[PDB]
Amino acid sequence: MPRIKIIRRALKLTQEEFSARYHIPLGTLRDWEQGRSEPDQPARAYLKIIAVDPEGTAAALR
Amino acid sequence: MPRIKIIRRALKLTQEEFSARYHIPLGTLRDWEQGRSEPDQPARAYLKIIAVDPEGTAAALR
Amino acid sequence: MPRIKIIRRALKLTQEEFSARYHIPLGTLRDWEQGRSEPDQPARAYLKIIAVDPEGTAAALR
Amino acid sequence: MPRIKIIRRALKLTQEEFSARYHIPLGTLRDWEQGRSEPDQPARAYLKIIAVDPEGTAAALR
Repeated sequence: MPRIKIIRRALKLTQEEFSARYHIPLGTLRDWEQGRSEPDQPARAYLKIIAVDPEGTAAALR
Repeated sequence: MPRIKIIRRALKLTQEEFSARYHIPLGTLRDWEQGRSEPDQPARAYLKIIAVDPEGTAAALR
Repeated sequence: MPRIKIIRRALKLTQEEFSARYHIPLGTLRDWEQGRSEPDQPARAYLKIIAVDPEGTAAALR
Repeated sequence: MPRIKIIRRALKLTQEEFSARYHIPLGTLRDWEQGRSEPDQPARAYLKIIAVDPEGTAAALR
């Protein structure tokens, strides 16, 4: 399974919640989770930061 | 000036250095800095995290 | 309304059909149609070609 | 070599010319040609249309 889907489920967030908390448009989140497309390089780097620090990342965006 | 260019200069990094440290392909970094295109939503969110924590972000990617 | 939604409805295609015919991942099509994100420069150019020649474009991709 | 670089050289266009004619930001064109990143799905579809009809495509954008 795609890394974003692993990370989101491990944080116990719905797609809607993860989309709003981390500023990833919901359709593209769904594309990534379904294998319809893949995150580009800055997005992969961003997903790694979310994984390392989900709370710090979420707080920085608020 | 574009936010990425502000952030990079404030960190005293060349385009090459910033590109490698933060996993943003060099041509697209240059496009953003020159106003030839603009970062999408996940990229803007990512740039905000870099700005809030440049060292933590860089370390997480290593 | 977003240009892609105009074009798709004018061609009488569902989101699924338009996505498969024109190789635009379905989630991002939905993001564009709902105003959750906007097509980047190559995508806007591509949408203009689809609009000018929907059949020629579709045939070229097959 | 990347498809975009093949297509551009076969059309005898410089990077600048190809960028302006086909509305692909110059830095990202350079990233694609150098293997620093790869075109997403709508961009690949678009490049195929350019390849099939370079003149029709260019004219449609004017």
